[PDB]
Amino acid sequence: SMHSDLTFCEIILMEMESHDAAWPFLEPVNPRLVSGYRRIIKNPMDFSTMRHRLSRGGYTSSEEFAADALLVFDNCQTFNEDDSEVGKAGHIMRRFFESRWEEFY
Ligand SMILES: C/N=C(/NC)NC1CCN(c2cc(OC)cc(OC)c2)CC1
Ligand SMILES: CCc1ccc2[nH]c(-c3cnnn3C)nc2c1
Repeated sequence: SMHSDLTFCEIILMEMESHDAAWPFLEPVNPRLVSGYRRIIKNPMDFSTMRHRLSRGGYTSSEEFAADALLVFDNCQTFNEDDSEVGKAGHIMRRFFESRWEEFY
């Protein structure tokens, strides 16, 4: 399970999931709702996958956790236009994440 040294990451993820702009990213991109996603995006990532990986010991370090957070945002900018609703949400969430992370790094 998660080492207590990563509790600060657990909190950041909780706060991201609560954010207004988090809705596109809470669960894996859903083929019932979005077509052609995995055709373009080789390594999907989302906050529920991160939450399970973190809580069950699948991140050894904060760097691995942060890499998955950035993957959420990098995938979003690969798939979505910047002026789309989901594209805008990804930019908001990247800023929010980086602001929280910078309190530690
Ligand atoms: C600004 N905050 C939120 N949520 C907290 N916005 C969302 C965004 C749009 N929306 C939505 C979008 C869909 O796309 C296929 C399908 C769908 O089926 C239920 C719902 C739900 C509301
Ligand atoms: C209402 C749930 C929902 C609907 C449509 C979505 N689209 C995306 C997304 C993420 N990254 N790219 N897209 C297009 N998440 C979504 C969540």
